[PDB]
Amino acid sequence: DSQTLVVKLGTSVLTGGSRRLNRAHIVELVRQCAQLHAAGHRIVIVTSGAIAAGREHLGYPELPATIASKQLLAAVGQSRLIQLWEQLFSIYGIHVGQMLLTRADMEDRERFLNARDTLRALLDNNVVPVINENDAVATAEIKVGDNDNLSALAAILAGADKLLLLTDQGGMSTKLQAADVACRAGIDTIIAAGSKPGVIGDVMEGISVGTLFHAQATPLENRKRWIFGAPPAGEITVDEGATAAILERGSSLLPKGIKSVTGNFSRGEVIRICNLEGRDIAHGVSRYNSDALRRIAGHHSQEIDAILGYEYGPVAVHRDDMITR
Amino acid sequence: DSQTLVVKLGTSVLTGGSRRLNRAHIVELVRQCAQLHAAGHRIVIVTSGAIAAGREHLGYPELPATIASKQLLAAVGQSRLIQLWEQLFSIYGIHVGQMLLTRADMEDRERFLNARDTLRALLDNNVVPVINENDAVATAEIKVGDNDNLSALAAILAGADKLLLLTDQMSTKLQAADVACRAGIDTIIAAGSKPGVIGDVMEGISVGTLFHAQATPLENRKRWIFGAPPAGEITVDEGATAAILERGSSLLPKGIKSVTGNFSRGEVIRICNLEGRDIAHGVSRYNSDALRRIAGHHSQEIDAILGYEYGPVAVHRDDMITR
Ligand SMILES: N[C@@H](CCC(=O)OP(=O)(O)O)C(=O)O
Ligand SMILES: N[C@@H](CCC(=O)OP(=O)(O)O)C(=O)O
Ligand SMILES: O=C1CC[C@@H](C(=O)O)N1
Ligand SMILES: O=C1CC[C@@H](C(=O)O)N1
Ligand SMILES: [Mg+2]
Repeated sequence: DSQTLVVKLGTSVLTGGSRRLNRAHIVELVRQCAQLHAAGHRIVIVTSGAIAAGREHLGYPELPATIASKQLLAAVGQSRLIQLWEQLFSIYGIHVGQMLLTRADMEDRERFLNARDTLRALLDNNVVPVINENDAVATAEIKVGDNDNLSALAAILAGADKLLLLTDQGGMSTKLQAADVACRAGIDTIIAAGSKPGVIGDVMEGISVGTLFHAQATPLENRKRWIFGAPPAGEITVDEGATAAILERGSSLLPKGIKSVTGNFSRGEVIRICNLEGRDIAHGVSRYNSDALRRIAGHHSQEIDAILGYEYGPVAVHRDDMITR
Repeated sequence: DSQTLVVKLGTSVLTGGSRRLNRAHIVELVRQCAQLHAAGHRIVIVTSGAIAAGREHLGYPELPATIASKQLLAAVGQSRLIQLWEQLFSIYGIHVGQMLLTRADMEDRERFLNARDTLRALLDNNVVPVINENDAVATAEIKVGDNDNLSALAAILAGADKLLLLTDQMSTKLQAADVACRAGIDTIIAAGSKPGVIGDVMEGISVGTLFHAQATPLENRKRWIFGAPPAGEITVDEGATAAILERGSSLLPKGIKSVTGNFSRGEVIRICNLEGRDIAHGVSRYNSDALRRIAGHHSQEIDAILGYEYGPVAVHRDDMITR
């Protein structure tokens, strides 16, 4: 009976479409979560609003149009944001815990497992995790970049049964991607209006509300779900045949099919695979250092030993360490 | 004339040696900072106490002695902690900004500079950065591992003139003073319970122990290397150890004896002597497999061995910090 639900609240949900966090709207969504919590369910919050909270608290100041500006606002806003969640949940006797992360914290199976553990330890002790991107401390390069996608990753981390993406009803687009990442990991996804009375309870019960996305009948293997989180450390461009081999046959990537290789990356790191078109067709763990791949690109499997002076098997990226599409 | 001070407050300072954060002791220290802030000075806080705040807030629950327990405590505790710093600084009309980080945020020049700019943007706008390790989201492998060392890095990031390590009155404190002192930052170790200690340190009044900034500091372009977590290691000749330590020379592949791990060109690595001691960290010019392949060989052979070449040196003196 007990279930794990991730609720994602983006900025216009939190502000009610104004330039200020709306505590009336938020406390009403907290009340709904509390009700499910009191009933034995596990609740995870993914929250936006750090920058809006900061802008408000500093009195809307003139700032250089720079990333430093946004990060300074998030440093201030995130302080205020977590307070707001803490105070509001405390009305209902519920404790919260702050987690701030980026793709960097999922560049490994190990760092992914670490984040998973923290989050499950929170839920196991009846604390609600309040998750957001670590905006104050991050380069654009390591960020998830939108909270829709982040909440899917959080759903995976939490071993969630459902993901609820609240809307204030491009914005639709990240939501569809999130629904896709989540469903493939075996998690039901619902897009629904934050302003709909009893929305969160309805979703939890199974009452048709918002837009339903069924979890994949047979989900992507648990052991490789962490690859969804990793930021690709470089990109590999690949054959017409290799492309087909990966998308149709679900096969591994042979260096025979590699056309080019961009970036510096090591064996063990996750990289992006592109077709000649330029489209991202897969992410997967590299078996070879990047200087070694440029070297064995185009050559058959039996040749690797002799080109490099060593081998780490015949495959550039193994299907078991790969996520297509 | 206006200055930049980093104040580090560990757990026993914030609790006054009990298991609860002491709001009385803390507001007094905040008052001292605020007085310096109002006079034009730039104040940065490096705070411990997330775990202690967490246990108290949860009512001292019985938790498994695991790292996930510590991480849950930090997740709850950091939240309480940032709230306490904000509430108290606001007494004085001062805003705070939360920054949580690990060595990962300093594994790179770019990520290092990104944090630098954020911390300095906070200060230019009179906001006090409240800095801590990201204990809720981090593996052991990527943490600084102690807030003494963390504050030395924070001082570097901030372009601090002084670092003040507050005590409940040691080795991690001496380590942090070394890092700061080398980066040209005066480090003071002194008792947090000393009346006017923060204000006194700013005025240069003798309180506790002062460690002087290095007469000629480590070059600024390479200070970020104190921050990085080594991505792998190299073990090195008796000859190469001596060239590095005694004559500050670059590292040539000839003296490389072994290579540990998987890493790329551009990543910081650790250099070990044969006895196993850490003697320098420096940016690798070659990937780890390439290094295994050219270890013990002359620079002339690199191109012929690898099929390419990035200069005669495995780790340049310019991208290296010894010790
Ligand atoms: N951290 C994100 C913003 C958060 C976010 O995207 O929230 P949403 O777009 O789901 O309202 C960024 O890249 O600035
Ligand atoms: N929070 C950090 C460091 C805390 C710390 O050691 O500071 P201390 O209380 O020793 O001055 C951690 O990773 O344990
Ligand atoms: O749109 C926004 C407001 C705050 C920031 C965040 O991710 O918290 N993004
Ligand atoms: O000793 C402690 C208290 C909490 C944690 C921290 O430094 O935040 N370490
Ligand atoms: Mg201390």
